Amino acid sequence: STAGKVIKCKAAVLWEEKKPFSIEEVEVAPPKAHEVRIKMVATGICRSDDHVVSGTLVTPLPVIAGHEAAGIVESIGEGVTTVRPGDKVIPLFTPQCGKCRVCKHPEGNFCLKNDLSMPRGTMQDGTSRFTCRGKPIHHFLGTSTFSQYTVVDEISVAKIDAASPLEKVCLIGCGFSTGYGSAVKVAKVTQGSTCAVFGLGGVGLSVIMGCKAAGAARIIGVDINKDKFAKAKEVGATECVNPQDYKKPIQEVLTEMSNGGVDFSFEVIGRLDTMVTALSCCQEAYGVSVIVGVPPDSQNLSMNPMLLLSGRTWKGAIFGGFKSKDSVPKLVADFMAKKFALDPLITHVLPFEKINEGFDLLRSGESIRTILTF
Amino acid sequence: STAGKVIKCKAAVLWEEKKPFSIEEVEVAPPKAHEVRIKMVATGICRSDDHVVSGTLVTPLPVIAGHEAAGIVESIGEGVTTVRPGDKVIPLFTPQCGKCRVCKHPEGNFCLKNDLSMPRGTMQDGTSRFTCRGKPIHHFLGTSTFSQYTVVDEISVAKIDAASPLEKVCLIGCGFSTGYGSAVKVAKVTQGSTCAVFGLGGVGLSVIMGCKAAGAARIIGVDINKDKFAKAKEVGATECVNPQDYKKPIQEVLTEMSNGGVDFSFEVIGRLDTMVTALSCCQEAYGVSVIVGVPPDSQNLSMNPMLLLSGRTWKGAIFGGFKSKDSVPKLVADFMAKKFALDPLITHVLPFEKINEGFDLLRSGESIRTILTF
Ligand SMILES: NC(=O)c1ccc[n+]([C@@H]2O[C@H](COP(=O)([O-])OP(=O)([O-])OC[C@H]3O[C@@H](n4cnc5c(N)[nH+]cnc54)[C@H](O)[C@@H]3O)[C@@H](O)[C@H]2O)c1
Ligand SMILES: NC(=O)c1ccc[n+]([C@@H]2O[C@H](COP(=O)([O-])OP(=O)([O-])OC[C@H]3O[C@@H](n4cnc5c(N)[nH+]cnc54)[C@H](O)[C@@H]3O)[C@@H](O)[C@H]2O)c1
Ligand SMILES: [Zn+2]
Ligand SMILES: [Zn+2]
Ligand SMILES: [Zn+2]
Ligand SMILES: [Zn+2]
Repeated sequence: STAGKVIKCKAAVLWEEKKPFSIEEVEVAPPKAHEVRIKMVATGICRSDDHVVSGTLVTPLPVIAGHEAAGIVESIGEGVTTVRPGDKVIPLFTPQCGKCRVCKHPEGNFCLKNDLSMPRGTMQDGTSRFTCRGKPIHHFLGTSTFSQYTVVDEISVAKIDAASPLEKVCLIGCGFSTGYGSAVKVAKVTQGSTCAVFGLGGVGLSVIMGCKAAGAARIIGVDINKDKFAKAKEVGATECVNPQDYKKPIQEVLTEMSNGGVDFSFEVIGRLDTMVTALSCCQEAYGVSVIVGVPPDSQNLSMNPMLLLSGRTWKGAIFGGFKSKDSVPKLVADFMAKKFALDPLITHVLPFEKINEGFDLLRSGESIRTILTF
Repeated sequence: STAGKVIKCKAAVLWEEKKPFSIEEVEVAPPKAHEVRIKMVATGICRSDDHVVSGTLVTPLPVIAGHEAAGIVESIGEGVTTVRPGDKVIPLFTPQCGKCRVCKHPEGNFCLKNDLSMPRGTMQDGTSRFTCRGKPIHHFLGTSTFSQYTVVDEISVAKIDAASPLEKVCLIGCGFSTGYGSAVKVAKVTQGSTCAVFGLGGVGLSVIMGCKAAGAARIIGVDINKDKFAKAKEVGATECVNPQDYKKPIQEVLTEMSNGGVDFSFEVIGRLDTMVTALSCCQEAYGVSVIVGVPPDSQNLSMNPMLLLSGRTWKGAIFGGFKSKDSVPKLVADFMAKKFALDPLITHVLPFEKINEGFDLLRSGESIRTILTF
């Protein structure tokens, strides 16, 4: 009943940094060629969405944020072949165009069509599908999931199992897949190894899940909020440490605990200092450190390259290294077959209209993932 | 006969930084338990030896430097089982104790017994075998090859083929193995790939050798000294570029040349700026950059961690990642079987007594490797 028509719906518009979202009516244009309009069902609150608010992650404003979500296709533009109206789908904040050198590479996943490296806040064609108060509103990472309806490019959507529970599998659109893949795919954690995970939010917990799935013998969680430790242990941490409890720097503590450094470390916070600490705490000759956290915009870290010369490997990744469109449906299928759990990540559920309360919960330290329902 | 006796011999002593070596008589104690005394036959001049002179690499002075060498065992201490008097040997500046966690790890080579991380300038037992003018003289990296005789720990020497030409295979003690391994073992260069090699000295040429052996399609040499380009092409470079020729930063040039970044880059100079440039010029999603150059003491680089978050891998290594005592004899065997060439690295051969002239050749840009003969 809405195909080819502008849809008026509610969205959470961010007009200004460091302000609450405004829940108000937007106009959502119909999809153009190779675009898909999605009726959103559930969306998670990821710290990266908060980074938009805080100016940690710079993207043009005003904006409809949201990137961790699931919904049902309302209509498809001309030439769309990979989804149909009524399909369950997860928007892909990292696209998979299938054609660029990265998409063709066996390891690569950071498709050249992404809007993360140099955000413009548009569709692939450089325009916006959103109007609010008569004004154009930017997209975010090609997804913009904080809206009852969004429009995405076909390369930024994956069809998923028709029987999928969308209020759970929305987490596969960012935080679960990111953390889990960072462990299993990017670091390639080995059986019997010792891992250190810095930051015990939704993504860090998913890292722990992956380290445990990979057979790590020890998984040391690191967080300044000791309230995060119980859940970390539930999902596989063998020990947790709070840097504030120690006189010495935590890289020294972790090196001591691991009898000379850990096999694999993960920065899952977004601080320059913890990126360097996480590198330092891995064993100097054969350790591997993976950066997952998003750093403050345009800031450089300082480090001694002797940390690498001895033999350490330092890498980072977006979305756990997963080729997004290939991997998301498989991850959903695996979830359905109980190969991993998502409930440990979900601490709060709210209606979409309570988005600002959801962000308050994240900022206070109380939540892991709040799932918003439309 | 000399076994069990102090040897008085000629050595090149470095009394203080930024001075010529002093060629004079030293006393070399006999080997203690698990030590080996070696009559030197040939030693190369590696830029790392010059770093000791320039204060780029801090190690206790006064010192007998030299670490890239080959000789013949004169005598063995009690308990030595791996070499005998008369054997051809290469001192190992990275030891292989076989017992530490690094030695037991499949990918580690930076044995915990090394004297590089926190240099003490002694034998494993904390003492020196060298005196000169009544004063104790420090060792360098457990090798000290700028002497007619040295004493090394058993874990810092490998037996090699009795038919080996020592005036060539001394380069397997540092520069060749480092560069070749950095390509084939540390980076794991792939067939058909594009590589960039920063620095076209003995080590960088050996990196090129390895990239070509691994089947790279393109190997771009980068040096500010265009006189290095002809030999780089001889050993496999497909193109060479001098950053001084361009208005733009060379990472931008290399990214353009490689249609979006190289597969593998190598820093083989020892500058903070070129370490960051080399990282930046590899493809952002799947590129790998290896630091080989030795940085100036205690200096930190500055970099934006988004370079890693997109998917790059950054690593470094000592001695090409090779487990030293296992690998050196095999590399010599491979050389004797014509699997690689060493002559392209050798531009000058001088008597040991001309050590200062050999260093002047390096510093002036005129040599690759000078081999000093005893
Ligand atoms: N690379 C990617 O594709 C990707 C995907 C998803 C999230 N992210 C980023 O990953 C990070 C974590 O996201 P999240 O799990 O949603 O966030 P979160 O829920 O805010 O978790 C971060 C955790 O870090 C803890 N923390 C804060 N400061 C420190 C400190 N100094 N030492 C130790 N712990 C500390 C904090 O208490 C919290 O539990 C954020 O920077 C995100 O932007 C990256
Ligand atoms: N990691 C290891 O185990 C290991 C082993 C051996 C050598 N090294 C280091 O590797 C480096 C190279 O050693 P080497 O080959 O004997 O030295 P080298 O022969 O002096 O070669 C260095 C090359 O770098 C070139 N160069 C200098 N500045 C620049 C610049 N800004 N941009 C581009 N090219 C430049 C220079 O012209 C020369 O051809 C040194 O720092 C050594 O200390 C490390
Ligand atoms: Zn692509
Ligand atoms: Zn996210
Ligand atoms: Zn060892
Ligand atoms: Zn060397």
